[PDB]
Amino acid sequence: GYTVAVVGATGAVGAQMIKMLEESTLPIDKIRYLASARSAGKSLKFKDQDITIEETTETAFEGVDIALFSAGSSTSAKYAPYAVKAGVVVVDNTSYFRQNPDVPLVVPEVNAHALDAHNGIIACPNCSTIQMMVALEPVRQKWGLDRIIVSTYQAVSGAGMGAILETQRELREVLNDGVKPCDLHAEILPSGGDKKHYPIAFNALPQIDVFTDNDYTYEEMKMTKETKKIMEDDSIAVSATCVRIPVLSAHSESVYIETKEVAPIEEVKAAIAAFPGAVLEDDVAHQIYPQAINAVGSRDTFVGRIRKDLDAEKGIHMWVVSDNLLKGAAWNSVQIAETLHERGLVRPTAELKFELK
Amino acid sequence: GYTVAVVGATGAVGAQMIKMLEESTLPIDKIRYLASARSAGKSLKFKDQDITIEETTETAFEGVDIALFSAGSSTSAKYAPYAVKAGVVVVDNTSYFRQNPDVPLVVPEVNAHALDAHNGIIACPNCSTIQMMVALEPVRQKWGLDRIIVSTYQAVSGAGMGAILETQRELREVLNDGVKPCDLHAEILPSGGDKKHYPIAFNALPQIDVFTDNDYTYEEMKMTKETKKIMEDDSIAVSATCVRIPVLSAHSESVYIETKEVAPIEEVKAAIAAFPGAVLEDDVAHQIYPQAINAVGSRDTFVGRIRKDLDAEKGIHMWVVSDNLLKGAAWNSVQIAETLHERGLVRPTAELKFELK
Ligand SMILES: Nc1ncnc2c1ncn2[C@@H]1O[C@H](COP(=O)(O)O)[C@@H](O)[C@H]1OP(=O)(O)O
Ligand SMILES: Nc1ncnc2c1ncn2[C@@H]1O[C@H](COP(=O)(O)O)[C@@H](O)[C@H]1OP(=O)(O)O
Ligand SMILES: N[C@H](CCCC(=O)O)C(=O)O
Ligand SMILES: N[C@H](CCCC(=O)O)C(=O)O
Ligand code: NA
Repeated sequence: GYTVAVVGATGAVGAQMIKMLEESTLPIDKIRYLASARSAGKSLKFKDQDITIEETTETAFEGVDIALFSAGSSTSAKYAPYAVKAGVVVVDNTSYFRQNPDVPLVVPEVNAHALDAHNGIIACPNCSTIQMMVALEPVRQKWGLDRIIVSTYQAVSGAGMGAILETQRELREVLNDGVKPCDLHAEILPSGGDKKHYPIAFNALPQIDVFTDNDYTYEEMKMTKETKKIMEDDSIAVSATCVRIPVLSAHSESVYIETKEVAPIEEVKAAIAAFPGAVLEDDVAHQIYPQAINAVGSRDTFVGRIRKDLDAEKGIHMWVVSDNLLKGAAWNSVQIAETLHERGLVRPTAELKFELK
Repeated sequence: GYTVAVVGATGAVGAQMIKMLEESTLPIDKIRYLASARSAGKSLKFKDQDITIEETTETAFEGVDIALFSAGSSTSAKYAPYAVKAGVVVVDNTSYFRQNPDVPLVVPEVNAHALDAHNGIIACPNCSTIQMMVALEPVRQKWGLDRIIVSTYQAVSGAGMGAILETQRELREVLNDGVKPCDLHAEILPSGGDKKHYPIAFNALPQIDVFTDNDYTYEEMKMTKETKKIMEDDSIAVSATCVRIPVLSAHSESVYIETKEVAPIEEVKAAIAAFPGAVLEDDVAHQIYPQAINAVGSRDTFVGRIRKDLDAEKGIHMWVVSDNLLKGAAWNSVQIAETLHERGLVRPTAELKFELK
C-alpha cells in the first residue's frame, strides 16, 4: 500500500481530507498528519487509530508516496518542491502551482487525461471553480461554450475554520445580545490578509480574496483563468462576481452561459444528469432545486433552475450547488489521488521542475 | 392638509410607511391606520398620538385624500377601486395594478412624468426592481441599455413580518440549540402561498414567489416586465435569477448590463453618483463597496464594484444595494405621495377605470 501524508490536517479542509481518506478505496499502509509547530505533538484520529501530528519541515517527506496539501499557498510553495524531491506525488489544494504549465489543474471528470504527464504536483482547482466545471463540461461537450457569466453565493468555510467561528459568533451577538449588524467587530472576513474587516452576519460581502489591478478580486480572476486551463480553451469568455453570504458550508452559483450551438433545455438537463459527479435536481412543479443545506456532506454537484434566456438564442441560466469542502477541495483531492492510483501514476518523478526555496 | 390612510399598517412594510410618513414633509391633518379584522381595535403610534387600527372595508375611505396600500395583492384588488371611487389617490405597493395601462408604475427619479395622467392609482414597483432602476437609469440616459442579466441576494423582510420571525427562530435554533439546518421546520419561505416550505438559515433559496409556465418565477418575471414599463422600452432584454439569502433587511444585486454605446467606467461612476437617489460606494483600494448592513435605514441606493466585462466591449458589472422596506417599498411610496403633492396631483379622479370586486 501507500504512505499518505495530510499537510494542514488540523484545518477546515484538512478535517474533510481525513474524512475522505477514511472513506477512500486507496490502499493505505501508513497515514501521517502534518501541520505547523504549534500543532505538533497533538493527537488526531484516523478511523479508530491515534495519529500524532507532526511539524511540516523540508525533511519530513521521506518515504511518503502521496501528500495532500491544504495549508495555505505559503506552505505549498515552501515544502511541496522538497516533497517532489523526496519522491512524493503532491496533490495541492492551494492556488500557488495552478497556473504553472508543468502542473496539471484537474477535475477528474473533466480532464483526468492531464494527470498522465504530471511532474510530481497536481493542483486542485478553486472550490468556486470546480463545481461550475462539473455542471458545465457536459454542456460544452455537446453544444460548446462561448461565454460564462457567474455570480456566486459562497460559504464562509472557504476562508477556513476561523471564518466559521467568526460568522457563528457575530450571528449570536445579533440574535442574543441585540447588537446591530453594522456595529459588529470582525477580524477575518472578507479577507484575512486584507487591511479592513467587515461583519458577515445578515450581510452579503462582494469581496472574496484581495483585489487585483483590474478591479476584480483574485477569486473572480481565478474562476476566469482556471476555467480556461481546465477546459483547455482560452477562447471561453469568463466574468465573475464572487460574494460571501451567511452560509457555513456549500457554495451556490447563479451561472449564465452562451453555447456555440442552440442547446435544447431538456437535452441539457439530460446531459447534466448523465455526467459523472453531477446530479440533476430540477423539478420546478414540486419546487425542486439545489440547496446549500441539502448539498452539505455530499460529494455530488447539484444542478437546477435550468432555463433558456428570455432573449439570447443560445443563452442558458442555471443554479449550481456543491459542498465547498468536499468537491470544492477535500473530495476532489482524494479523487485525484484515487485516479492517480488507477492509472499507475503514483511514483517518484525523475526530473525536478520546481525550485527549492 | 391631507387625510392619509395606511392600509396594512401593522405589517413589515406598514411599520416603515409610518416611519417614512413621520419624517415626511407632507401636510398631514389626519392619520388613519387600516388592516385586517385581526388587528382591528388595536393601537399604534403616529409620533406621540395613539391611533386605533380599523378594519379595511369598501366604505372605509370616506374623507381620505391619500391611501398607501401594502396589505397584499388581494387587499388592493378588493379595496383600492372603492378608494378611487370615494375620491382617494392610491399609492399601491403590490403587483396587482402594475401592468395596467391606466396605472403609472413610478420611481420618481426615473419616471415622475408618468404621474401627471394618473387615474387614481399609482403603483409602487417591486422592491428588487426599484433599486436596479435607480442604479441603471443614469447609465441608460447617457449610453443606452441593450440588455440586463441580474442575480439577486434578497432579504426575508420582502416576504413579510412572519418571514422575518421564521428566519430569526431558525437561526436561534441552529446557533443556540444546536439543531441541524436540514432538520429545521419551515412554514413560510420560500413562498407562503406555495405547496412546500424550506429552511432559510445557512441556506440560499433560488425561489421567490411562485413558478410561472416558463420556469422563471413571478419575481424574476416582474423584474423583467417592470423594467420595460418604467424605462418605457420593451426592447431592453432582461433575465433574472432571484434568490433568498439569510438577511433580514436590504436587497443586494449582481447586475450585468450591455450598453448601446461604449460607457467608460470612470464616467459611469460619475453618472451614477450624480443621479438623485443613487450613491456611489466604489473605492476598491480601500475595500469600499455597498453592503446590506450599511444600507439598512437609508433611503438611498448604493452602487459599487463597477467594472467592465473582461471580454464584452459594452459589458459592465456592478453591485447594487438598498433597504427593501424603504426605497424598495415605504420610502418610494411616500416619495410618490410627496411628488404628487408637489405637482398638485392629490385630488379625486372623475372617471373610474377600475373594477369593483
Ligand atoms: N507553516 C505551516 N506549516 C504547516 N501547516 C500550516 C502552516 N501554517 C498553517 N498551517 C495549517 O494550515 C491549516 C489552515 O486551515 P484553516 O484555514 O482552516 O485554519 C491549519 O491546519 C494549519 O495548521 P495549524 O493548526 O498548525 O496552524
Ligand atoms: N384582508 C385584509 N384586509 C386588510 N389588511 C390585510 C388583509 N389581510 C392582510 N392584511 C394586512 O397586510 C399586512 C401584511 O403584512 P406582512 O406581510 O408584513 O405580514 C398586515 O398589516 C395585515 O394586517 P393584519 O395585521 O390585520 O393581518
Ligand atoms: N475559494 C476561497 C478559498 C480557497 C482559495 C483557493 O484555493 O484559491 C474562499 O472561498 O475563500
Ligand atoms: N419582492 C418580493 C416581495 C414584494 C412583492 C411585490 O411587490 O411584487 C420579495 O422579496 O419577497
Ligand atoms: Na450524473
